[PDB]
Amino acid sequence: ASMTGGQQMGRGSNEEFRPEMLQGKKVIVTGASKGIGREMAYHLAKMGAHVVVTARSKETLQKVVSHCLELGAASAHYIAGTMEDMTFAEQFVAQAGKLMGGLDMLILNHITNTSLNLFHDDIHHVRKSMEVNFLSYVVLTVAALPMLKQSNGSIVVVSSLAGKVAYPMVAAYSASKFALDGFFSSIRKEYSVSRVNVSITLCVLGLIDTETAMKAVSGIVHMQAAPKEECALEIIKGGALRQEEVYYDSSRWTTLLIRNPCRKILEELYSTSYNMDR
Amino acid sequence: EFRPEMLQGKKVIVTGASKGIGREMAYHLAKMGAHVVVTARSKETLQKVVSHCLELGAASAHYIAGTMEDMTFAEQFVAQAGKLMGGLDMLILNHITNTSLNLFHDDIHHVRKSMEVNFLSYVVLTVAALPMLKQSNGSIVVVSSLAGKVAYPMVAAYSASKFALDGFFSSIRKEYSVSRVNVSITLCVLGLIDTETAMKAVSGIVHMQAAPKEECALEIIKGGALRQEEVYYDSSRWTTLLIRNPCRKILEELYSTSYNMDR
Ligand SMILES: NC(=O)c1ccc[n+]([C@@H]2O[C@H](COP(=O)([O-])OP(=O)(O)OC[C@H]3O[C@@H](n4cnc5c(N)ncnc54)[C@H](OP(=O)(O)O)[C@@H]3O)[C@@H](O)[C@H]2O)c1
Ligand SMILES: NC(=O)c1ccc[n+]([C@@H]2O[C@H](COP(=O)([O-])OP(=O)(O)OC[C@H]3O[C@@H](n4cnc5c(N)ncnc54)[C@H](OP(=O)(O)O)[C@@H]3O)[C@@H](O)[C@H]2O)c1
Ligand SMILES: O=C(C[C@]1(c2ccccc2)[C@H]2C[C@H]3C[C@@H]1C[C@@H](C2)[C@@H]3O)N1CC(O)C1
Ligand SMILES: O=C(C[C@]1(c2ccccc2)[C@H]2C[C@H]3C[C@@H]1C[C@@H](C2)[C@@H]3O)N1CC(O)C1
Repeated sequence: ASMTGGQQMGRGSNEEFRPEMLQGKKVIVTGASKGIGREMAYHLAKMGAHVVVTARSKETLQKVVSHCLELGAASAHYIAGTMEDMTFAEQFVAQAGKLMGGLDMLILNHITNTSLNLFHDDIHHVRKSMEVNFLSYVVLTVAALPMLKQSNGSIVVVSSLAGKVAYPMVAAYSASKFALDGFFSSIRKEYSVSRVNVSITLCVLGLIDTETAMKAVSGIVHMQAAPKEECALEIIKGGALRQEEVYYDSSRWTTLLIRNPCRKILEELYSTSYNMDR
Repeated sequence: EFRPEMLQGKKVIVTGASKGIGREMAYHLAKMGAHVVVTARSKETLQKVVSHCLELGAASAHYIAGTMEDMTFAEQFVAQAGKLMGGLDMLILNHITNTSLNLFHDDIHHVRKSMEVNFLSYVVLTVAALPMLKQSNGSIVVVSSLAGKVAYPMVAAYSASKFALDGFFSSIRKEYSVSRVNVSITLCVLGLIDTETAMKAVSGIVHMQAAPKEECALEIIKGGALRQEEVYYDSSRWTTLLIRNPCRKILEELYSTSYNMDR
């Protein structure tokens, strides 16, 4: 280790992913006790990364940590708690960073439990979706930024197609995913002009075969689900490659139409217009 | 094709109507002969708006003062405003929390307040107004921004709240369509407008062509009266050319087929 030195990221490292890119990297994965979160932890362990996983369930998190170590994780730990608690969110990052001796990648993936329903008067679900799905991500980012700045790290935000286009029956959920795009895309512009070398990856996912999603859509929505294992790897790759956005869905139509080149053109036109050095 | 007669005798709520775009909407509405209920925190500024409204031609004009930080006030305001007019035809959601241009560092208080005032209060107001809007086959008009469609630095919290409006209101618009709820939803995407607040906030950060507030206010009302899904208003021809997202509309249409709505 003391007699070793160099870099994994040279020519082509912005285009071609290699699992060696995550070897020895210090990664946090939230909502990692099941679904996409757990699959990402598993891929990270296999690549030789140090991982800290979180979710509310201590028992489920223990099993993820055990399997991570079996897979070849440089180190694997968990810290259990609710992302409804902003104090837990803030303290969780401080512990996790101490546990690894820094932080290279922050993977923000948890959501509050959501079922498909027409919106009528559930303001409690609207507020909780905004607190858990959005506000806790901002709190985690603030807590992690000093460590990510020291490592020229990465923030990976797990979003949805419902965070880019309108879908009925997910109004609160969709509001919170759209809010993530607005917030993280704005700070990405700020980091660029402020020369903060921390990348931000927004992951736009279609239906994924997680137990929660398959149960929730049953008899309501009839869509093709994509495999969770492949989903989880594509999220990691986008993060490691420092891509601004990752798109992952079963439909070839989606991948063909989801990009918004006019938004990118407008942002470039507006990019000069302001005097931000004030 | 819009005609000012479309608003004659209509029962309209305008929030954040003590100044800027909101006050100019109250004026175009009063001119057209509508019944209006204006709101903001400042009692003294609201009184002046109510007086000038009556002079311009309003069927009736009232104000109810209070903060949209208070969800109880938001909910009760709509019921009181509805009682004053004996119903509701149009709900114009326009207020924002005071915001200045700044890089984001650790102001979680501003992030939460922007989400509460700019977004959550609009959802609370919509829930309170929906029974009356259903009776009249009314309209909801949501005032958003270009910063609610594309990324801008120095407005992270504000932008998050405007994006949230698009996500929420575009989703319920799909639900109303399939549920046969005849209440239209208009999302207004505005560029820089020559309001005193914006001209002060941008000073020395931007020298753009400030679109006139009077014309802005009318275009918002027209979009609402015409039941348009989205209204775009900016000084730049390039903005109007690039702001639309036809691919999002195509994707939404393709995904609609996956739903079992007979449940
Ligand atoms: N599955 C899909 O079809 C799909 C599609 C698009 C986007 N996504 C996005 O992908 C992400 C993962 O979704 P998923 O389907 O993998 O979900 P999942 O299997 O239901 O997992 C949710 C995770 O978050 C945790 N969680 C729940 N409530 C929490 C709370 N209050 N505080 C902290 N953690 C909490 C859960 O464990 P605990 O209950 O023990 O805390 C679990 O670890 C979400 O951001 C979702 O929007 C998924
Ligand atoms: N001006 C622009 O360039 C521009 C561009 C794009 C979008 N927009 C959107 O257009 C709308 C109007 O903007 P504007 O420039 O006309 O703003 P403005 O002149 O500053 O007016 C804001 C209004 O909201 C009220 N308000 C503020 N805080 C409130 C609170 N806590 N509770 C209740 N009401 C509150 C204010 O009155 P009190 O202070 O007396 O409460 C005032 O009537 C906003 O939704 C804004 O995002 C404006
Ligand atoms: O975001 C998701 C997945 C979910 C969904 C499922 C159908 C329709 C909208 C949302 C699943 C069901 C609810 C809402 C949301 C998040 C999870 C899983 C939650 O349990 N999609 C699929 C679409 O392509 C974007
Ligand atoms: O949303 C607005 C107007 C505002 C703004 C001003 C420059 C840049 C971003 C935001 C004005 C200054 C702040 C933030 C926000 C809302 C008001 C007026 C607030 O006082 N724009 C103009 C741009 O095209 C989209």
